Amino acid sequence: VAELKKSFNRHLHFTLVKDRNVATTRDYYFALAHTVRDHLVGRWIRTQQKRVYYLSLEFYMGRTLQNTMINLGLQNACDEAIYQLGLDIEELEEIEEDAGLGNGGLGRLAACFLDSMATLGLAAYGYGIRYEYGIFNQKIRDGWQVEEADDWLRYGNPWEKSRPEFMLPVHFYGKVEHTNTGTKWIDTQVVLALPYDTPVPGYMNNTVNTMRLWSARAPNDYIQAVLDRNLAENISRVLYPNDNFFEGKELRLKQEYFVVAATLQDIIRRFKASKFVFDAFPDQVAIQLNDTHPALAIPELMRIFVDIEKLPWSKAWELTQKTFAYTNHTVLPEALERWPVDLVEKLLPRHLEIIYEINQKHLDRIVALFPKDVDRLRRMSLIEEEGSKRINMAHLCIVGSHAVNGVAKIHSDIVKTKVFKDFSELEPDKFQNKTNGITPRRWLLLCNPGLAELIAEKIGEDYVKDLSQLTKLHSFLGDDVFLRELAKVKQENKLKFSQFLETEYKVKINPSSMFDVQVKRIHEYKRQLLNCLHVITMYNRIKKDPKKLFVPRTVIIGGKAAPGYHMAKMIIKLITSVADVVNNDPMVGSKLKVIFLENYRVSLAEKVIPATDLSEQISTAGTEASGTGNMKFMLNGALTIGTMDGANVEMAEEAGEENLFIFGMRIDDVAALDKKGYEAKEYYEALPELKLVIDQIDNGFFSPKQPDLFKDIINMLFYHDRFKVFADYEAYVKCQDKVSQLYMNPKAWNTMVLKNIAASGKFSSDRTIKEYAQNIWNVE
Amino acid sequence: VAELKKSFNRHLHFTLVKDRNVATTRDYYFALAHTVRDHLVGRWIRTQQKRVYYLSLEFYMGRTLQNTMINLGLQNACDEAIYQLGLDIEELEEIEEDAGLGNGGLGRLAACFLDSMATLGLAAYGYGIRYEYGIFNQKIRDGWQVEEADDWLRYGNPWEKSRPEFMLPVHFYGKVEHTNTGTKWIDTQVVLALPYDTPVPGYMNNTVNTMRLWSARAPNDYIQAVLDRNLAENISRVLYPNDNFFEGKELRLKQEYFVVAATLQDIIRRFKASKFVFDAFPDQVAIQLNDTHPALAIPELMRIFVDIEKLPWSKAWELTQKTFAYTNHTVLPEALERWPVDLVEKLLPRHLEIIYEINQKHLDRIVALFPKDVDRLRRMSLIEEEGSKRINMAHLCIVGSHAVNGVAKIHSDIVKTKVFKDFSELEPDKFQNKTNGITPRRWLLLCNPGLAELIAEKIGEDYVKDLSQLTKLHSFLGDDVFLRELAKVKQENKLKFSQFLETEYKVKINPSSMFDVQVKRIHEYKRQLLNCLHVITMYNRIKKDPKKLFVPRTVIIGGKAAPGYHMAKMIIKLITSVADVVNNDPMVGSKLKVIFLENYRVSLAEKVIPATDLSEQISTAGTEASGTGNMKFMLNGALTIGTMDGANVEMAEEAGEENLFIFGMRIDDVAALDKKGYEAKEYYEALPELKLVIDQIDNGFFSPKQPDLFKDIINMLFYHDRFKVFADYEAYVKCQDKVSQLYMNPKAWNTMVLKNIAASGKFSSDRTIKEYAQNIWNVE
Ligand SMILES: *Cc1c(COP(=O)(O)O)cnc(C)c1O
Ligand SMILES: *Cc1c(COP(=O)(O)O)cnc(C)c1O
Repeated sequence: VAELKKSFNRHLHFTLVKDRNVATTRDYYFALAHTVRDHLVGRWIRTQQKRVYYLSLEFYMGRTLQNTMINLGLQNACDEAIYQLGLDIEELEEIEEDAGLGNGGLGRLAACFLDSMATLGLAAYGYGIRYEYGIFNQKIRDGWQVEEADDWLRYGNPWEKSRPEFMLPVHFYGKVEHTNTGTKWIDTQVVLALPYDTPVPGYMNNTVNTMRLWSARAPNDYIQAVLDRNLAENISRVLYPNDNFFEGKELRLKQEYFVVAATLQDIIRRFKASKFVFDAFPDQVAIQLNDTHPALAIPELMRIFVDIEKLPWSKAWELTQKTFAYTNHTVLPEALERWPVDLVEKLLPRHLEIIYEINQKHLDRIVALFPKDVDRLRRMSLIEEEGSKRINMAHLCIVGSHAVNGVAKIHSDIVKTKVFKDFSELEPDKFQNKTNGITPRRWLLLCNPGLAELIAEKIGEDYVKDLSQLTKLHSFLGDDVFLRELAKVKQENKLKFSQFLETEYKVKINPSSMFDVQVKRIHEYKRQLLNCLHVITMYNRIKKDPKKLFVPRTVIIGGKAAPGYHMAKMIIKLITSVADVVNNDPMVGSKLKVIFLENYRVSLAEKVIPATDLSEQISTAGTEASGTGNMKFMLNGALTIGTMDGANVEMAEEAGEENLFIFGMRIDDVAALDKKGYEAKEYYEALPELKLVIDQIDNGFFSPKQPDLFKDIINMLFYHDRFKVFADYEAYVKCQDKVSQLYMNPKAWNTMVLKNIAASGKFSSDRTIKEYAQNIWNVE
Repeated sequence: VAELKKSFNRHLHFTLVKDRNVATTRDYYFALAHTVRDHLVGRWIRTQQKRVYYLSLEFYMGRTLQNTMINLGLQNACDEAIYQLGLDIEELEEIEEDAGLGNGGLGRLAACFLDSMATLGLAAYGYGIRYEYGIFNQKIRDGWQVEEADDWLRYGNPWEKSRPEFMLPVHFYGKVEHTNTGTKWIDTQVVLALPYDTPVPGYMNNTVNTMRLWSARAPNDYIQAVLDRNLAENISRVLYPNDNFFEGKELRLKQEYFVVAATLQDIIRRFKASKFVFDAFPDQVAIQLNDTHPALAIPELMRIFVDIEKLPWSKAWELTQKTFAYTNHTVLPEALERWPVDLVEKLLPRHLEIIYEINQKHLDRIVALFPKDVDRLRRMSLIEEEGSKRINMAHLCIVGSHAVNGVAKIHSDIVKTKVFKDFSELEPDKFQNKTNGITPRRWLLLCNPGLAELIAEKIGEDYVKDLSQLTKLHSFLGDDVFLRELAKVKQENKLKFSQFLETEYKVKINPSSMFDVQVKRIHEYKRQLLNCLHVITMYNRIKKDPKKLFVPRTVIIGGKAAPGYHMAKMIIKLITSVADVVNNDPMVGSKLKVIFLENYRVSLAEKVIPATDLSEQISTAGTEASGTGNMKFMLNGALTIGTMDGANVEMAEEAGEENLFIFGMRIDDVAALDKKGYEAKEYYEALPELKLVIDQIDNGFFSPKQPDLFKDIINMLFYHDRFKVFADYEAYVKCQDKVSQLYMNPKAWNTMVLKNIAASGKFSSDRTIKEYAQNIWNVE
């Protein structure tokens, strides 16, 4: 403890240039971060000197100090030293800005994968773009959504480390010149790529992997010419905000090309400097593509093999196929990347030529087998020419990889059988399944220390490594003291989150109330509108007769929206209006409060997840591939309600469908409704409560100033409904009534909570990473 | 020594994240810089907790590590430790990038002033803009000038330190609102100002002052909106390249306003947090304005006193006058700032109103004394309305300060008597004289260690503090061994610089040759064209008859030009053409070489100054205010030739006019020639050598490809000559012949060198800072 205090004081003195009489809390935080980095740096150095290379455009890391101290096993001594110094740890932690470099589940899964590979001892690297601005910081002004820039690097970064040695040139634009010896790509602008190294420690395993982020620079080759160096740096400037939607901008194509080029050149440099010549490259380099975003890594690797290395074309394509593995995350038609040919030709002419060459070879190979198939010729191509010609990047990832994945069992089946039937039937073993997972360290040990300690008191500490040990908690279903203590830790977390909520939102929180939380990105397919309709329903139920007993229920809905997405903004406005009406009704009192959680992120989830009682995953069945939020909920002692979709099917299989509240129509029923013809007015006319709620929304009950504030939402619900909000309202209300009736009995509620806890060990990210290593990457 | 090795190794381990088997030389340099910063940080902290506040737009610092180790007195132990590690110190030093934040003499004088205030123990601060790009890096391509961006911060900065605590808001644009209580300036854009602290150690005195640089940021209040945050950061981006010329851009006005606003608010914050209420402000804050660049500090201080503090107008103006002191650096009519009223009104409406108010009060005060003077009413105003109305910022600095200065005795006399006669006769004691100086530490102890050690062996080490002890070297004029050893150290420095030159320029350097150097910014008034004409003259002299004896003379001319200044670029082209012709003549051999020094800066001057034999300061008399280059030359054992101008008059007074080679027409003779009517053709027709040189230039002798390459230079020399190049050629040639004849005798040359060395103690910056403190700032 004395050594850590001396190190902290020395870092305050020399590194910060400060004394105890002037240092702010930010300086103390920086000193603590520097001393924990000094604690990890020796093993980081030792680890730096087959390998996996994970290539994502997003890494939703969050906050580092607490996770690093948990993974290093230095919490007791550090907390004791901070106490003896005379400081609090909560404000020091709150000083740190989150690395909000991911939009949502994809980047969060990438970060969990990095933590799992570090914990399992694998030799892996992370690769991405060092965005100076994350998603954004969200604030509610006049009940609306306003976005402000997220400057997470203004005050410094005590974790990353620039590497001047490994700066690489990335070329843009130009022309193709044909010569006898190779193909020449010339007249190109050069953009520099500067790497920054962020450690990724493993839990108690002496392994510190690396997260390398590429920072754009300018070549040094007049004032306006100096002010135009920002255009080269305009890539790596700001993370794009779309969660699933695909824009099609010339920017973010430069970002994709920049990251894939820099990463491929860095790995090739690392391989050439090894003892290993390119016939062993697929045996030493496995490149995992998170989504269709790093799809240009296939033609770029082809360009390096065929032009810079002048390898034979056939061998180069063989090595590229043996090196790449593909993972699919979305199925939504508007969520699929299709870059127009003209934009790529302007930006990447050599890559467009390589894409045409790969397409021609693949089409000839397919037409050899199927002389009769003419429509298959158009279907299986890498180019779509219905209007303007566009490049199906998913097809390019398919043909260029030796594996293809889905994020869930249902999603894997859909992509293999429905989405990519033509590719799958020819290559049956290529298409596989890997169900997502969440790291126990960040989401149980860091997120919920009380529940983690309670579990460790029963089944030991071995569950951290392998989450499947949670099944040993089934032996404690008979005991009642354990259920009481479980409810007690839930109530303690609820009290802490209520302390947060009261100060932050100026609303009094009933502490015995059920915490009903729905945190996710605001999408139409995620159906926050159904939750809004339900809260208006139970508000009207309270208004009808206050004599009847009601369940004390706190409703929390928090998530960001795309800045250009109007309907999500309208849904946020409706949530804020309903919260304003319901919170300020004397008749309701402490029966129904609606809080719109603000600036939802990893750090905020580390506080709202361990206090949740009911989880809302009510997306339309067949529209969600897989979400990791419900896994965190199920891990942190929360009962889940929702549809049979995404990871909900796996959770219902693992714990039992009777231990979850499953409502709504299934995928087959959704398809049957689509075939029959969906009309929302018929559902509207046949329900009194739903009709009352919709009429109140339309009649300006929540918008006294503008009578037509929610006409957009009303028209979307009635005449252009796409995700069947009305067709699931009846089942949603019935299951919410069942939830309320079950909450009245602590015994049954705690029994189902224990059943969900003991059956969530499957959804660890260690399991997913082991499947990835032993079935795709072929490492260890 | 062992402690320093351990500290270096520990900094390599933790700070750099590197091991000895992979670390480059850059990492070793960073470790050394970090350990010397750790050596200074304790006294920096102790010093941080009346004061002088020096406000410059330029700080031409150069390289820090060597200067810091010299001022800290830690050279022997550091060199021994670096040797025992197994490294060289020269490449580690060459790793560091110069802080080229100054265009020329002004920023260099500012840096010397900071070093002198630190050395003298004063409580002073530096204030300026943290430019990400300096002047530029200069390279010669095809004999022409090309500019590349100077990215001195790409790989880090082991000296500065950001201060998040002292971020301040700077407001731009807006409108003026008139109310009963004060004046309101509203509808303004906010630009953040983030300070960075760079230490300024004093020589062996336990005083480490601060250099605070303001970095522009953006307020956090959509992709394009994120890409437009660079416009706010476009100030503090790049240093403007003009040396004396005034552009008149909307940018660099935002820079001036930004720096003055941030500095004034910071100092006011520091004063309010002290034990001292505003009646004591002039007794505790002295703000020195380097040039007319921070002229807006007067109306901004008035705005803070009258609006933010609501002090009475009369008291506020009193305090502002008692706080400010002005220093003049230039006299050239095109070098004087005159901001148009419309641009300031668009940018600073409240400041324009304050400027009008000050102007009205001053004009009323003057017209009270002089009812008859009508032309004086127009002359003494702060506004000139010949065409578009412009603000004479020099007048504003005059009226708003309690002192006014010139950089030389002649310059002070000119500004008091000729430039500002009306202001000076009313306020006789306000106008003063302070002659510039150079710090001995950087320019003798760091620049020329051999000469410094030789001097210390004779008159002790006390000369470092007070340079006036150099007069004790007059007792060694009789001895011949001392003169021989002086020539020996000159030859050693010459050998080192020849080792540099041979590798850098692919030219063989005669080591017994005289080093003829002219390093300064390429200006017409600095007359590098006269030197080019002289070198062509002696080349033709060699060509005429190689039998005649010639002096081995190496001619070096190096300096940067303004990117928009065409004539300087043409002069550089002419120098390169003449160098190409002369260097590649077999007849000349080792008699005449011309090297155009590349990328001239502080670090390069630390190598070329201590090897110089003859100094070229041949600016037209009356056009140069004062230069500090000739002071460095005279300090480092070099004989000076030139005109009676700038500091040359003071040097001739201090050492003796017979100990300098003074030629050309004086200021009175220049004025007489101007009155008579200057015609260059008459001088052209009456000289055979000059006519031959000019004909060769015009006849394409140096430009075989383009016969008319130098027609611009020829027309400027003949029909639009402004600085009388031809009228001084005769005297220049005669004095160069005298120099060559004197160089043949080592005894006379060494006698004059010793005389110049012993009479340069006046030009220390300690003398200038003492005069500033005891006559203007009233500190200590
Ligand atoms: C778990 C996680 C998510 C995942 O959201 P889903 O909609 O379930 O995919 C999003 N944000 C944060 C901060 C998370 O921790
Ligand atoms: C001394 C110094 C100057 C001063 O130049 P002058 O023309 O004499 O004013 C310029 N550059 C550097 C690097 C210097 O050290």
